[PDB]
Amino acid sequence: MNPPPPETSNPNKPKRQTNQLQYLLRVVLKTLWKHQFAWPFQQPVDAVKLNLPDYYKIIKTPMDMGTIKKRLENNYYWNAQECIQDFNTMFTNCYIYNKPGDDIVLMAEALEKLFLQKINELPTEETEIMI
Amino acid sequence: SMNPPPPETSNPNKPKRQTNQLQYLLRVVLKTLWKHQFAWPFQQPVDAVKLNLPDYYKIIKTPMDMGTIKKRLENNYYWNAQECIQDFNTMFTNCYIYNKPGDDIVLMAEALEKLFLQKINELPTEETEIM
Ligand SMILES: Cc1sc2c(c1C)C(c1ccc(Cl)cc1)=N[C@@H](CC(=O)NCCCCCCCCCCNC(=O)C[C@@H]1N=C(c3ccc(Cl)cc3)c3c(sc(C)c3C)-n3c(C)nnc31)c1nnc(C)n1-2
Repeated sequence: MNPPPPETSNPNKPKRQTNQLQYLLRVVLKTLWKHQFAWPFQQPVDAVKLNLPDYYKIIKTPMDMGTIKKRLENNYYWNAQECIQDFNTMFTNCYIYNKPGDDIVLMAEALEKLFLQKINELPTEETEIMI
Repeated sequence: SMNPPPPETSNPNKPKRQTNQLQYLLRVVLKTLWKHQFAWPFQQPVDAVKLNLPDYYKIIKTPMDMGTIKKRLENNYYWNAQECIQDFNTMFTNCYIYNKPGDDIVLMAEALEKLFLQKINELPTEETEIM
């Protein structure tokens, strides 16, 4: 069965906005979201609809771009690294559950390569921006 | 790279009609299939653009899906139940034509088709017109 989706807010988690996080939403997320291979990653894995009864036994930290997008929009993150970590979790979850050469893995790899290209242009200094 | 217009779901020039088994196909068959775990790929037309399938509509010239069937039933588009049963069969057949025997989507379609056959075996025995 599917767990609830990852939180996109938390009253106990400090919120923040930075120049780097703005970039992650406006440039990085936007570019990946519109990519040909984006669709399977735009919402949580539905293990019932995909008949993957072991998915959430193997994947203990699920993540998807819909969640990341909403976290950025909601100022859920404290810094850019927290967001970058979520992207990395999304990619590695796919590699962990699946096998090399699988179509979905090839898709994840292409998105990850694009991701790395785009964050190479991340502003080098973190500047906090008042919400 | 481009999707075709969806199948027709209503037409003034067409004689609108309703029967008891057509009502059953909507209220029982369509309803039950829609809620199946593997209904999702069949709930709307195949989106060849999103799925990157430039050959899908080269191969499939009579596409059909449950979203279209739902609309046809609602709009009283069919003349009788056999016209509707034919659309379900076309939907399944398209999947088996485009994909390979061991493919995940084919296994999904086969499970959905098994349920379809079970439900239509309980169709009202005599087709009677409803005004
Ligand atoms: C909305 C529709 S309509 C429709 C389709 C879809 C998605 C499908 C289809 C439907 C369901 C599935 Cl499981 C696979 C394909 N195939 C096309 C034909 C097609 O696209 N052929 C191209 C080759 C497809 C190769 C499919 C390999 C399937 C492997 C299944 C086992 N592995 C998994 O379930 C892991 C899962 N794997 C996938 C995945 C695998 C391959 C591809 Cl190309 C995309 C996503 C996946 C997600 S989330 C999510 C919503 C999906 C479909 N994912 C993430 C994230 N991480 N792992 C995954 C088709 N033909 N007739 C109909 C109807 N369809």
